[PDB]
Amino acid sequence: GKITLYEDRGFQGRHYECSSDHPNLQPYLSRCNSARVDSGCWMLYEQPNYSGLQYFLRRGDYADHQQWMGLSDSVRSCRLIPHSGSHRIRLYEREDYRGQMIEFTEDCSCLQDRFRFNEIHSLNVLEGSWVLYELSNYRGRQYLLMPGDYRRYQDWGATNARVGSLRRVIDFS
Repeated sequence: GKITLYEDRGFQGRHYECSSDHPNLQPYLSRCNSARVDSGCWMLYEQPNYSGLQYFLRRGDYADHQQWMGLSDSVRSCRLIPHSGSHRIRLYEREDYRGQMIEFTEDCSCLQDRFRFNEIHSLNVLEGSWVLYELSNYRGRQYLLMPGDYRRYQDWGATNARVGSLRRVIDFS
């Protein structure tokens, strides 16, 4: 579904609409302090070409950048995250799918309540897209995971293997 990005807080100022991935918003949007998603789920990125800090948004109105946990008003690309009916992910203790593993089909608000490792060193996203979070309860750095293999933490864009929670990419509506 459509995303509309606004330069000022409270859905004011210059705005820009996207209906598909946009790798470089810079010509169209100088800063981003509010957003409306008409439906579905989007990942915002601080840098062009789907790099830098990532932020998960879904259907709804976001009146300030803090409402998507944004650290600033820098948004320079955005990805439409594919819908999935079902979700399934395997999280591994070690790189290259080695060591102990835990499998989820639902959100997990605290990984260490279920798996006694502070780090995940590889993962396989079997069904659906997910957001991996550095910290428990969906906080800290965010990493979008789409269906595919992730042999080490660098494959999800992280600089270390710290994981605290993970969330299915789902539109409730």
